[PDB]
Amino acid sequence: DSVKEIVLPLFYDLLNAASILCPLLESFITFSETELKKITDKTIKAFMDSTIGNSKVDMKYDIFAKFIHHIHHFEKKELQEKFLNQIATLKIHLKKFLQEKMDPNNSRDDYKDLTCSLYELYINKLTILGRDYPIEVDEELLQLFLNNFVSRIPIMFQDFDDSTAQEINFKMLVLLATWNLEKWREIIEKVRDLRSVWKPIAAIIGRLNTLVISLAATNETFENINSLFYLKWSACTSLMDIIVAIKIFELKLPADATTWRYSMSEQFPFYLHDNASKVLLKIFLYLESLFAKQVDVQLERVADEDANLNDLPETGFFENIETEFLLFTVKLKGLMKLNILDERFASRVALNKEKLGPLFKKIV
Amino acid sequence: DSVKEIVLPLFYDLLNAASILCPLLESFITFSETELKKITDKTIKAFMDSTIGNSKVDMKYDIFAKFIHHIHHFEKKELQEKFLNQIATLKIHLKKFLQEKMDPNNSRDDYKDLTCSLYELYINKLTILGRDYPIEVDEELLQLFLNNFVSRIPIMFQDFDDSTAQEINFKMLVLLATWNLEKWREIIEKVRDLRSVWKPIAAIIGRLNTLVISLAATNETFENINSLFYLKWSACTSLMDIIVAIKIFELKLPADATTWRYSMSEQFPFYLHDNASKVLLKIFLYLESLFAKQVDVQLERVADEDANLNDLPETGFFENIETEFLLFTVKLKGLMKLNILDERFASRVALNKEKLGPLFKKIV
Repeated sequence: DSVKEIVLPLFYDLLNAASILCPLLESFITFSETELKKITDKTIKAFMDSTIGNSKVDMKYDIFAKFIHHIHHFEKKELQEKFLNQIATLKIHLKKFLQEKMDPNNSRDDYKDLTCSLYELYINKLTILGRDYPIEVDEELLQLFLNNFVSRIPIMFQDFDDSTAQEINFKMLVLLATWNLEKWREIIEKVRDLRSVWKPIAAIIGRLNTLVISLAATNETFENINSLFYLKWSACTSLMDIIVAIKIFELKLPADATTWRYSMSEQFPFYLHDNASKVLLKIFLYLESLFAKQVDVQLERVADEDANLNDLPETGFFENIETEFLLFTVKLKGLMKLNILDERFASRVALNKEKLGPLFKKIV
Repeated sequence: DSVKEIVLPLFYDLLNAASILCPLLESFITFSETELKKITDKTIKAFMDSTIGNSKVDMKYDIFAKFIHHIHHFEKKELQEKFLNQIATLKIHLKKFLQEKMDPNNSRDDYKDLTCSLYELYINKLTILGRDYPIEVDEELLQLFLNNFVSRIPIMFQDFDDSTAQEINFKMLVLLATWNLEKWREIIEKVRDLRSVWKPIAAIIGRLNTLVISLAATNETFENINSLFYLKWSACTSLMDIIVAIKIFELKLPADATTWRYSMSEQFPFYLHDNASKVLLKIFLYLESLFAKQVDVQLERVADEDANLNDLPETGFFENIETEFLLFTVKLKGLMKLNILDERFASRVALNKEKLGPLFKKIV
């Protein structure tokens, strides 16, 4: 029921936010299928016309996310087609932006403003759409994103402030990989029976491994430390999510897909590089310490842990530290159970299991 | 996709609330269509075992609300039947509750604890279910609720604390009335072309007018004033929502539906009693003055207006006053456009329209 499930919730979201989307709210405040087409068109136009920040900072992100989600569930052919049109447009514009504005030959130095535009105009919008709609990107575009942006974060990073770092995340890469696995699942389930099937996913995992490793080699300062740990965590989390996905995809392959299973070990010599694994543990340790400070618990530590960790600075980047610490632990448990992590890593995770509450204890 | 739309969101919601719902999260912390009916059974069990408070105070309310919503949208016949059984069961136990514990013949005096049980065990859960599932109640149950609880709030009111007041709402009544209109609308629509079809809707509107009037006659104290205005606001908003729903049903009748148009004029003498309309205006006035304090403007008033409005205590009942004020006004504009409110009321609503920021001005 479009009025109960789409139009009214939008109207209430807008009303609550106002106390770009003014002409939308303005429109509702007059009047008294052809109708729905016109509200949806106006809303889609605001979405495409706006800059959308990180949800922690911009109420527009969740307003559009909920609306697009409800539209999707309404399952009306003409509306699905409109959103697929928008995803196509966003990718055309993103490709141009990366080629021109983030060209490594460019002398322009303004990494903080470029990174902001990248996310506010393109990456946040496609990340919202890709929750419900399939998103796919050609090799050219994926390569531009990985080379012109992702690989360059650690040199751009000296220019960032905290709110720019906060915008950066890699959920779009996770989404791209999970939709790609999903396309293959169908082909493999109902093909049954190859050189570069894995190329885009292997490119993404390859790049996240290297980014994690380079961020760890960046010098920590009082000024950059919170944002640097946020970026590490962000890249570690997305990398974990992609590994788990691929691994699970693999477990859901039929016994007679033996060519498929071979091509994966052929094309993924590792999922997690050992040096990236070191940074995973460091981030587990960071969140452990933040969580412990929060609950006034004194942690045990193996001899050689960063003494940074004993009085970390306070951080605006993690608002629910418990959820995040727990969420990160649960993902590390995934990897343990798939044998991606070394037993030494398993031991350290469990070291403080008596001290951090009964939920953490159960997880381990 | 059940795991993507139902199971994972439930797991994350639990996880995030954990930082009687332990045994659910615990199941998730262990393992890796038959499984879905099973999770639905375990979650229904927890839902039925729990006491569910007001959403601002109890995280279980939104947790179960979202799970139930996702289950309904999945539209599997066997899952729908589980929730219809739960609705039938709640109704039976609510009828028993009202007969036994809230019988006016009863010597028990503990109305605050009884009203809490009423909402925590029965009313909150049927309200959650009624968002997606048709809730309908027979005459006996409706009369028990209206006689044994609703019409008695003004005398129970002296025993209440703030957290008990905050728990009372009349949403289930609005939902009862709107499901009833949906049912007529469908029949009118599919069949085409009445002596007591309006009886339950009329009973509800009947009772909400009397309650609003009775609450207005209740003596205010420094102690009870926040909770009193809250109950009055709560009854007024439920009443306005029902009136608007009925009016919209009327307006949507086919012009050859003469027997239908006649039955509404004839079984609805009035929608809003004059004495109840006085209370609507007092509540607009209350919300207007809370908003004005918030923004530090001095309001213009009518010559005889209650100066008390100038010196209102702060309230925890409305922690987004601006939105609440704007929402109440939107509903008033609706009743104005249906010709339920008179020019005096309309003039007063507009009095301070130059002073309360651009959105109120635009609405007015």
